[PDB]
Amino acid sequence: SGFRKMAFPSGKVEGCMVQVTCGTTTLNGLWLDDVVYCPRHVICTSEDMLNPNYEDLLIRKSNHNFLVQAGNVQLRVIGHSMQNCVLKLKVDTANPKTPKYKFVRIQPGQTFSVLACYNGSPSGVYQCAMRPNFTIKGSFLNGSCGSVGFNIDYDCVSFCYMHHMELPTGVHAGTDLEGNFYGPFVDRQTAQAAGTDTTITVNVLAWLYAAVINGDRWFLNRFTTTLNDFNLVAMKYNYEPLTQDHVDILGPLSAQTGIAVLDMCASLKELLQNGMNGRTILGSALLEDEFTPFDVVRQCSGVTF
Amino acid sequence: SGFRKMAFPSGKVEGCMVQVTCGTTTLNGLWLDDVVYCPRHVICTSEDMLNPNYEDLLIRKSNHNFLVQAGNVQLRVIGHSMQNCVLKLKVDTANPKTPKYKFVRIQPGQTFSVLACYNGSPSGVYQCAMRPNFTIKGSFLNGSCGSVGFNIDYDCVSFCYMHHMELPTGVHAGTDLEGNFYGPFVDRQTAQAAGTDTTITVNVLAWLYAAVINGDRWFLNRFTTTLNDFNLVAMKYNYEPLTQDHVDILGPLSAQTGIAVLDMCASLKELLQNGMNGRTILGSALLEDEFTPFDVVRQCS
Ligand SMILES: O=C(Nc1cncc2ccccc12)C(F)(F)c1ccc(Cl)c(Cl)c1
Ligand SMILES: O=C(Nc1cncc2ccccc12)C(F)(F)c1ccc(Cl)c(Cl)c1
Repeated sequence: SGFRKMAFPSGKVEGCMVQVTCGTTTLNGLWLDDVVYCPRHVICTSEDMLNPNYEDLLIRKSNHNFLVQAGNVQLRVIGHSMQNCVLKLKVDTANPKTPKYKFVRIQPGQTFSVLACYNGSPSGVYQCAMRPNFTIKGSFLNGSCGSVGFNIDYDCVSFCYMHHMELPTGVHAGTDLEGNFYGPFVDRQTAQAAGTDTTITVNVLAWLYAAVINGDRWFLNRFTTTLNDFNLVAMKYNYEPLTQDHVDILGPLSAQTGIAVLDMCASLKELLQNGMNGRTILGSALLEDEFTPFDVVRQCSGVTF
Repeated sequence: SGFRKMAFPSGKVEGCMVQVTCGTTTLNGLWLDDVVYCPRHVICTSEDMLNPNYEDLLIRKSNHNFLVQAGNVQLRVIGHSMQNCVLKLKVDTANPKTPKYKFVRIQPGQTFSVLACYNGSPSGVYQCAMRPNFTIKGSFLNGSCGSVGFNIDYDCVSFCYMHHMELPTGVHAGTDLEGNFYGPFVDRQTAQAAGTDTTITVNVLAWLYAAVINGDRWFLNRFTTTLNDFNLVAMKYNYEPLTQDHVDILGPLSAQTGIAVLDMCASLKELLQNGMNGRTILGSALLEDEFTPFDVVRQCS
């Protein structure tokens, strides 16, 4: 019993975190094989950021300008190239702690663990979701750029996020490991704002199934709904549309609990129109949308890494 | 910016998790140097659990009865001893991944990270608090016994908890790494129930300071309170008494935000009286009590 916001064990990623210094800027890098990946904004000054020609800025840099540090050992940079908004620093030494890994780009609603780092040293791990507006509601201070988001699939680390910036509302924006930003963000000092966010419907349904598995049934009702009627109600409450793919992915939880997805949808509909009425679900007075259906199954079945 | 329930990176603890098998029971062990620590109930059957005599049960065991597995390598048990409710299995190999560590016993209200394991393999990491009733509201399934709680301040791992059991209400009980239970719990199938839980007041105050540091000020008010009047109110909502130690501990957060401790107490009294009125504090519609003053400072500065 119990349901917690649980992150993947961070050990495989800790052995990859390095410190990257270029000029006055120090941020984090991801050391995999003989390449250190980091945000390309490490090559920028406060003025450079206003209007940066990154090819022009990088052509002026030499390998010795990048100081890479893995623990108390300085790595030697033997090459540098840029791929989108990530800088790839070729180093002489392959990381002996390089795990089995993949670079994956996630979709909004998908969750991942963030290993927040400062000066190449991991300070904390937490669970996140890629919001429908492509921001993440992370916890980051100055120096956290280059901190990565990941999932574990068996013994394989799937790197899905690299931290680049904090938007004015305090939410976070970053790229996949190929340097492509999530969302309409740019690594330029310009007016940028997170779009109006929506609630990840399939994840709220997964979390309601997790509550039923844990013994919370007060919100259940005798009613069902059509997927079309549910989506009409979801549109009104700034909830993401629920697709047939979402209904299919919730199937195993529906079979285990005995509550069909459209039956759980009628529960969610009543919760949206009437609220919780002073009650809580899994110790929360709000509907939680940062547990995917796979996260609920993994936690309520105990998959290991 | 942002405030999340954040756990310590679990890497230093992952390299210590092993599988411990005794008879039909398989649980987790903590392999540090040449000793594997695990709950002593691994030697029991369901029949023994009602009134087990652990000294009697352990004297009948030999080293080859304990099967210790570290990854895909079987460790050789060369000794066994019991210290309170923890079994210490001496092994023939020192763990090369043993971090700098300490065994620390924590107080109610203290927080820690839990690395939940099954079959000696880590499955997840989450943040917990030792409740005032000495239970933890963990997330554990069968096979999670031996999973540990820890803090990693500096490069030293402070092991503070080892999971032993789940109480009937779904909450969890266990021991420090010296085998002493937190709370009035015993490792036996007798009628045991968690006492009525209370809210960790000092932690809610710390979290209200975290919200002020992050720009949330709607809950602040022009009032202050005496510590005695605050405790008389807080008690009626099942909140733990706030002591002078708690007030002193909140001093740095009070100095940083410019809000006196007893002034933040008056905001808490008002939130308890009114509720949030559809508002949230740090993305939460309830008052959070699982961030200590030390956690708030760590995360915000
Ligand atoms: O916002 C930034 N990073 C931070 C990351 N994460 C959290 C931060 C908290 C405080 C200060 C800064 C933070 C930044 F590095 F300064 C930055 C600024 C502008 C741009 Cl266009 C880019 Cl790409 C990057
Ligand atoms: O409660 C137990 N463990 C589990 C731990 N954590 C969660 C569990 C969930 C389901 C089943 C079991 C769980 C137990 F190991 F079976 C157990 C039972 C009685 C006693 Cl007195 C002792 Cl010391 C230990």
